Amino acid sequence: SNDASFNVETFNKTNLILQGDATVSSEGHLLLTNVKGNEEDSMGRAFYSAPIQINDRTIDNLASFSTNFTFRINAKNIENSAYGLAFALVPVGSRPKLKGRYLGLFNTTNYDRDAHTVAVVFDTVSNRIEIDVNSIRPIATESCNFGHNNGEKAEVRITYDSPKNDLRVSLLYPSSEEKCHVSATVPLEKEVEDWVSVGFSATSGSKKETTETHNVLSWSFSSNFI
Amino acid sequence: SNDASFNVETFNKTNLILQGDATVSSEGHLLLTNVKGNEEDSMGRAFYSAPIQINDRTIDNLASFSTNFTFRINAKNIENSAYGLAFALVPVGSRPKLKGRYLGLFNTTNYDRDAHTVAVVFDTVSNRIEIDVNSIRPIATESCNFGHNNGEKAEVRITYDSPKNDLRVSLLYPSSEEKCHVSATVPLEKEVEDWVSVGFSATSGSKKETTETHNVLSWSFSSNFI
Ligand SMILES: *[C@@H]1O[C@H](CO)[C@@H](O[C@@H]2O[C@H](CO)[C@@H](O)[C@H](O)[C@H]2NC(C)=O)[C@H](O)[C@H]1NC(C)=O
Ligand SMILES: *[C@@H]1O[C@H](CO)[C@@H](O[C@@H]2O[C@H](CO)[C@@H](O)[C@H](O)[C@H]2NC(C)=O)[C@H](O)[C@H]1NC(C)=O
Ligand SMILES: *[C@@H]1O[C@H](CO)[C@@H](O)[C@H](O)[C@H]1NC(C)=O
Ligand SMILES: *[C@@H]1O[C@H](CO)[C@@H](O)[C@H](O)[C@H]1NC(C)=O
Ligand SMILES: *[C@@H]1O[C@H](CO)[C@@H](O)[C@H](O)[C@H]1NC(C)=O
Ligand SMILES: *[C@@H]1O[C@H](CO)[C@@H](O)[C@H](O)[C@H]1NC(C)=O
Repeated sequence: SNDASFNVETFNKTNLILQGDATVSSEGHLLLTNVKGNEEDSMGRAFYSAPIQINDRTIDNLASFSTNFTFRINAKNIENSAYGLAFALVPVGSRPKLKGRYLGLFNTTNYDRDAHTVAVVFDTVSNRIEIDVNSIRPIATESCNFGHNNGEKAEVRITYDSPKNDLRVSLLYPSSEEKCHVSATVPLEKEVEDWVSVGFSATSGSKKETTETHNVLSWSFSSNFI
Repeated sequence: SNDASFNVETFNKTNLILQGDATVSSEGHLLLTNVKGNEEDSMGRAFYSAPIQINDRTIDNLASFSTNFTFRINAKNIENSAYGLAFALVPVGSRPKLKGRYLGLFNTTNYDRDAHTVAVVFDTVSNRIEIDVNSIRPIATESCNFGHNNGEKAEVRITYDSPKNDLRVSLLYPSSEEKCHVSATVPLEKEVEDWVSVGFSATSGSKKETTETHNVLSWSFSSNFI
């Protein structure tokens, strides 16, 4: 097996795979979508350059992982923004999919086993944290008012306890002290490939008034077999 | 800044950049040079897929790192084998250089500041551990009888303490209980690029009787800014 961790105190494009409109600012923040110019239908993705082993066939053992990151979404109109930001596990070498509500991660509305993608979505359209497993129809959600915290930093903690197939998400907006959480049972070994690229993806609104930016400020990840 | 670590208990090509004759066996071992067929002038390199940040200019701070790995060199004729195996820090995206004594890492004998390559060489020709800094003329060496331990596993520990510019190497052959060590003062930030690829390189003898294999069995690495 292979364990791996990284702690991104400030982003640098050198160790990332940037796709779409994703860029790293001079301040070292990950800008997933356009922050200037045409933000309509802007889409970007970014993954750590090294693949992460999730399933080691030889030991019939699965890895557990933990990832913490902070982000900030800044919308034009806090009551009509879209679409959201997502943390995702995707196939190594994969290219962006559909924009809009597909978040650049999916290309069909219904379940598609061949997608091999799991994502934790911070949906600004519905104001919910959603766990999407190979489809945009969430297997679990919980309301989380992102709009009330427009332009504020959110601290997120995601853990995957493999023995229990337990994926847990906790979010906190220190400014308002709003907390959001959601968990779901997801057998990763069946839903994603043996190795995956971990990262983020985001899509901005299709019209002038529904645009918003999606920036990740810091990010640490750790996976290990046990 | 960015910290990174990984623990390779069994090798897999998915998270490696393989060059030359380097391959990963079904047993999960890294075979840097040809183990079957023509081993004459075989050369191979392998690096972790994600670049490692060494110098974060914005903070006027340098990373320290620690790396442990085990290897096995197996020569046909223990008195005439060449050339060796090396742990190296090279420029991101770099391709192999010259073979033979150059180890696939260098292309000139004298110092070349533009090489931006630092290596800890387990030299089978001279039977010494050598610290090469942008040149094959080692800045420090100590005898280490690899031949007397032909085909045996060596456990190596390398640490770089940035505040002191201290690079230390410790090797142990559990089977014979022979230990080798060598240290040197190397200001990494002045000798390598801000970001580097970490890994191995090896070259096999040019003649039938001087050939040998170079296998890495396990490897863990960790770099941290402090
Ligand atoms: C990402 O890392 C690179 C390499 O350290 C940084 O680029 C260097 O920045 C310094 C100071 O601005 C320049 O003098 C060098 O010429 C740059 N080197 C290269 C290869 O571009 C870059 O600034 C870092 N990114 C961020 C956002 O900090
Ligand atoms: C490196 O990892 C890959 C992916 O897990 C391993 O390849 C799989 O091996 C199993 C068992 O042999 C096969 O059933 C799959 O079809 C393979 N998948 C792929 C994508 O190749 C590979 O064996 C691992 N390498 C080592 C040395 O263990
Ligand atoms: C979705 O994307 C995958 C990979 O690009 C492709 O194989 C598949 O055919 C696509 N499906 C549709 C309906 O476009
Ligand atoms: C995330 O934070 C929690 C608590 O602060 C910690 O236990 C965990 O190890 C962290 N994970 C990473 C990848 O930093
Ligand atoms: C070594 O490689 C570099 C690659 O740019 C090249 O400029 C240099 O001339 C090479 N050395 C020799 C002696 O050719
Ligand atoms: C290497 O091993 C030593 C002692 O076993 C340990 O202190 C160190 O943290 C290890 N480093 C890595 C990268 O595994």
